[PDB]
Amino acid sequence: SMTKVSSLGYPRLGENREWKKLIEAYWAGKVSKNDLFAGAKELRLDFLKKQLNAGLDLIPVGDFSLYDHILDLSVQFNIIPKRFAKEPIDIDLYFAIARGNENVASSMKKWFNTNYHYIVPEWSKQRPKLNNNRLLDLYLEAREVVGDKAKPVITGPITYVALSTGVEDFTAAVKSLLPLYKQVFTELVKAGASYIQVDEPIFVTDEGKDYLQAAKAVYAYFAKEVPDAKFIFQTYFEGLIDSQVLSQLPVDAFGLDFVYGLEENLEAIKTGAFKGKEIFAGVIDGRNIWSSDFVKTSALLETIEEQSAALTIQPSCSLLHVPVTTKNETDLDPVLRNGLAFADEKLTEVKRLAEHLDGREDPAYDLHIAHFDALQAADFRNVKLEDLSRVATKRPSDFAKRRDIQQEKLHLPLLPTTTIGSFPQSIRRTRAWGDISDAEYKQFIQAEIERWIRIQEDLDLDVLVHGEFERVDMVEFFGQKLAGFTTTKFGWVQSYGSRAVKPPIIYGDVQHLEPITVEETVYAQSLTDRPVKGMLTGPITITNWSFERTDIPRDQLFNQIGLAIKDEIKLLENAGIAIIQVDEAALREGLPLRKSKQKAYLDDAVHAFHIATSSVKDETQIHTHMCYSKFDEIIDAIRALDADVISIETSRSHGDIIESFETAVYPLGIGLGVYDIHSPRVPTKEEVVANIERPLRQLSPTQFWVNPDCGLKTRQEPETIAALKLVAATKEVRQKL
Ligand SMILES: [Zn+2]
Repeated sequence: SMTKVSSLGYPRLGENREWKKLIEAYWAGKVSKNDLFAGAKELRLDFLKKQLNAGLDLIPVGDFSLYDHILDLSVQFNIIPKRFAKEPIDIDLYFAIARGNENVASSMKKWFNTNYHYIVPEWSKQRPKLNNNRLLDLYLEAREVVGDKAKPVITGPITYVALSTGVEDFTAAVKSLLPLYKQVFTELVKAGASYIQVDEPIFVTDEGKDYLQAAKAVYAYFAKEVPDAKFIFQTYFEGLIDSQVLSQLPVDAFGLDFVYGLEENLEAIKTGAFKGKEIFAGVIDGRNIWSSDFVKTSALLETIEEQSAALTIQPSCSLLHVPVTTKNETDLDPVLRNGLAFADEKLTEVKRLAEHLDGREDPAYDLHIAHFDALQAADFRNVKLEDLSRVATKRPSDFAKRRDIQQEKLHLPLLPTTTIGSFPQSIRRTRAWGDISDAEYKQFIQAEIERWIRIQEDLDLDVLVHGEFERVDMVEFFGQKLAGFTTTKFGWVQSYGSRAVKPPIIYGDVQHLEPITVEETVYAQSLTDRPVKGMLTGPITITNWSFERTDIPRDQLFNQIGLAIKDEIKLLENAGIAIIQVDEAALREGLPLRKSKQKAYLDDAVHAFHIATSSVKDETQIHTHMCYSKFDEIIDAIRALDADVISIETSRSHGDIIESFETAVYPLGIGLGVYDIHSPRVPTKEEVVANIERPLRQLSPTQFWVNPDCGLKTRQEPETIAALKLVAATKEVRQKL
């Protein structure tokens, strides 16, 4: 009949990141409060109009923020860090919590498994109370533009509390918030609201299973206290846990993710559990950038419609997690661009899906399938790659046998010193080549490489790196020369505060075509007698940082990339580079939300790592760096990698992170990060030696390397040089044998 379409949220950035410019200009004291709010109002009415014109029946209002949607609630609900208690509650206090001012900023955490970061609330003695009418104002504003189509959105109490810190008693904290939400909801209804989106994504997670009863209590409360509201129990990022129980919640509608929770939610509904309820079906991928598979999606929608009292079509999650629009991506090949969909294009998609379901005829529907079909048939999605059956997935010799061979070639001292690869980048001004001969740019880079070689040689580091001055991003630097990769001109996505990323797109089969890092590495090696490490990026980081294809399985993509890394590695080795390092920084973000699904992921990663590194000679030393804190869960996978040396970050834990390696009696090489690289502070000589010796408690000294926690690209040069000089701390422990 008449199928509604909606959306959970929308980006704040604006087509050209004007949002970013506005607020960064405000912090710099370059924008008055008046222009700040007016600027933000312009953006909001703009976004509301786009969504209106797209045909949405329920338009999300409330998710727009000047920094973070969790921070919004903290300030609105009076959950203000103790240290900020005496400050007037206004926009300046708001940004002080987000950024610090006397007082440090609140901490941020990853928003579930996305690349977005929220601001962690800090609970204490102060009682919750409504400090403003943030959401009501936004609602009434929206009404003037879109009318009864305005749908207020907000993060629910249960998720909010679970995402917080300092909470002593979970249920008491939740309960204290109920009256606030009640008034908020009551006012909204009085102002004309009917449907209200209430985000409880905590109920797609393992931790969620602890809060099933709270959910029943909390939402029985709302149904009783605000009977006229049509609540949408909104979830996303995975399937609904304990669907059979949660489906009994006294709400008018459930928001289910059929993109990242397809199997679980599809079986949840096949049960007929939602037959008497309305389903908000998240059928459009809200955190990837591919035009929908219409045949697949529409078929799924029919199945959902038959198993519900009512259906509203929307994306799987807020459009916050994708770029704004493809309309100005003019560098793209038409067949690709026509098969791409960013936020704005998804609004159009959701509308067309609803009209097809209602039996309306639209030429755009089949045309969309035509463009989709053209993409799948593109030559770049049909590249003939290397036959994997002829690729080594294990090295000819075991760790033991390789260690001697490598030791006999390298003759490295006990507790060798080295760095993770990157040095401070002063030049970004030079990189303006704008226009400037490639020869000048290269001469410039090579000059800076030689300079840090001498530095390293004077610090007396045992294994040198070139500095990666030529690299602005550890992922895009590789995708630039790999087939199947592309970059966008304007595809920015907010990560935290005013910071945003422009992820590369993996649109076709990945294939190594030309040397990517060889020139710089070889040149560094030609300047010193000391071993120079090669630095590459692994499949985990590459796929996690990029927008990957969804038309092939994770493992297939991973293996493709592995082959590419193998090919690069072969070039490096042929050119005489004897120590090669594979960098992985996104394991924390790449690891699936559900524990039960994490092994298959790690398995895939381990295999792709073997594909990449098993074709080197036994004398070639393979290192891998992994940005990670907790190793207790994945130590099996790590041993499985069979890396000659894995460099880990221990400084923050004073080496206690070695624990998991101790219990597992890890036999392979380990690099000990003994200095926090994210702090401008220069560690003490005693602070470092103690950090090195802790891991020497049980495991043999012959297994360890000494190095900073991570790359030094973020740090300044002076503190870096001093911090590295450290080598003395290493030389000290070596002295006392
Ligand atoms: Zn790291």
